[PDB]
Amino acid sequence: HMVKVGYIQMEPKILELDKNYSKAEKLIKEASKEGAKLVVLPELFDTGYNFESREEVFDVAQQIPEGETTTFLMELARELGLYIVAGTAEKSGNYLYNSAVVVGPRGYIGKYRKIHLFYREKVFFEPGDLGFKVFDIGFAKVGVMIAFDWFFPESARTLALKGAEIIAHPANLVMPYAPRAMPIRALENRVYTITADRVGEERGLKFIGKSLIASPKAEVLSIASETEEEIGVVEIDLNLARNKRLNDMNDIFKDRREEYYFR
Amino acid sequence: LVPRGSHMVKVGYIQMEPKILELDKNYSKAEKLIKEASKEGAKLVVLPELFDTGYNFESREEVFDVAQQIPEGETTTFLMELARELGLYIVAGTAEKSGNYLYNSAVVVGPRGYIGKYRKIHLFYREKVFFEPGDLGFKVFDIGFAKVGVMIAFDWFFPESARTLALKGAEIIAHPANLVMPYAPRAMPIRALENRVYTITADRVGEERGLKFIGKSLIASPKAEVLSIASETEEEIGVVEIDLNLARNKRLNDMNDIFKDRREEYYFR
Ligand SMILES: NC(=O)CCCC(N)=O
Ligand SMILES: NC(=O)CCCC(N)=O
Repeated sequence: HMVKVGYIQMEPKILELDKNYSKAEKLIKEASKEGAKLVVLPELFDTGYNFESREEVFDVAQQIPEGETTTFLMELARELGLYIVAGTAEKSGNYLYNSAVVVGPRGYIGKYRKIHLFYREKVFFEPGDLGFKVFDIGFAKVGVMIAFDWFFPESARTLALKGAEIIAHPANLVMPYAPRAMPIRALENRVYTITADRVGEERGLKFIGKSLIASPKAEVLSIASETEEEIGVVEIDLNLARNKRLNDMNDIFKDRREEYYFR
Repeated sequence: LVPRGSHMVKVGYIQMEPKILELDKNYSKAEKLIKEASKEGAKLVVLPELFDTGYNFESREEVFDVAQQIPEGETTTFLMELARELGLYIVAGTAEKSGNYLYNSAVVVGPRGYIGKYRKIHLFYREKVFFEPGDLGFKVFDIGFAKVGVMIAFDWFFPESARTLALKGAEIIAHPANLVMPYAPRAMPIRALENRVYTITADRVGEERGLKFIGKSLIASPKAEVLSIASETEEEIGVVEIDLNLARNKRLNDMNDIFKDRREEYYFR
């Protein structure tokens, strides 16, 4: 029930997919050498984020799972024998999704499409349409949400109610709030959260770094720098997320009272 | 001579140390501090959870024999007289006697009298020994200048509590509390942020029959700003002037309205 997990905090170079593959591969191998069995890459790690036109991301975005971002992550996951959640610009026909792929030592596992688009993402991407999915990676159930999804408590809650024990959270954070909020997201759902942020400035847009892993007890287990590329790997106890007990008289999920919510 | 604009109101928490089972002494303390808040211009004040009875009961008979009915009982009427006298609105936690049942409740009173009540939906720990789980739902009360939602202590742990209040139009969430865990001061700015509302957590202080409350009453803005936070141990008030337009405007930026951006068809399914 003890597993080592980690984020990959990296600086995507916008439109330079290959360079971004090489950087992700370098850091994931570092995380692998620290024993990470699950690693999370930031939102849109392959394409970067601050596009000027839909055309410039459309011209580089890859298809899932045939495209080269997914196939690259598949080869790396098979080579290292770990699981990867990574944000990627999804090409699907004539459309773009702000997505995340999940891959493991045996290949593609599935994808999530960002349900809550943030700001100018609505210019480029279609709203996610696959719902909030939880993926079985053998030793854990991992839910996936992307960046702004954190702002809506319903995102983490839906994943957690579907059995997610870890929420993998690729992010390109620009607002200051998520590092303060994610321990609450972890605590209120009694899950672990892995927020893999990017760093850097991109056409004048500053990302905040501060990738962090939070425990079901709102403990910040690891937090990254504001500006530097780095990994963070920690050993987590999945029993602490499977057991929703707060004390001998409160089980968080058994204590929910759906009849009084949203009505 | 110039306008200031905005829809301003001064709101406040009352951080006090209830004496368990000593209801009249607790009324006097509440009056003293609420008068201080009123002299600072507060128009809405929040008292802690179970401000009249205290919290850490040894038995249900202990609290049942002093608990007051709502709104006929002594706590509501005391708060009613006080709100009329000072011309303000009070939200206050109180043990509610209802037939042979006990509820962990909050009353809302204004200058014109009793407004309504809320019954704590999520009971915490030993409260399940003494209180019935609340059954009225999460309610929003119109106090003229603002719509106020009410939730009590451990309700904060469940994001659905504040979310339900805000989706029902709450611009302020009044939050009587007797906090024992360390988390609420860190979480309440997130509750305020994610719903774009003001939150007023009115915590008690003190050690009560071994159980230590954490104080740290706090008012948080729709931008997760801690506008006022209290000490761990002392009795005190905190009054701040808030712009209700900031709660009414759900636009985080010019392409993101928090409520219009919700996509319920993907939630809880
Ligand atoms: N990539 C994004 O969704 C940015 C908004 C989220 C944030 N906390 O800045
Ligand atoms: N009075 C209570 O509900 C205590 C549990 C909530 C807390 N944060 O301590």
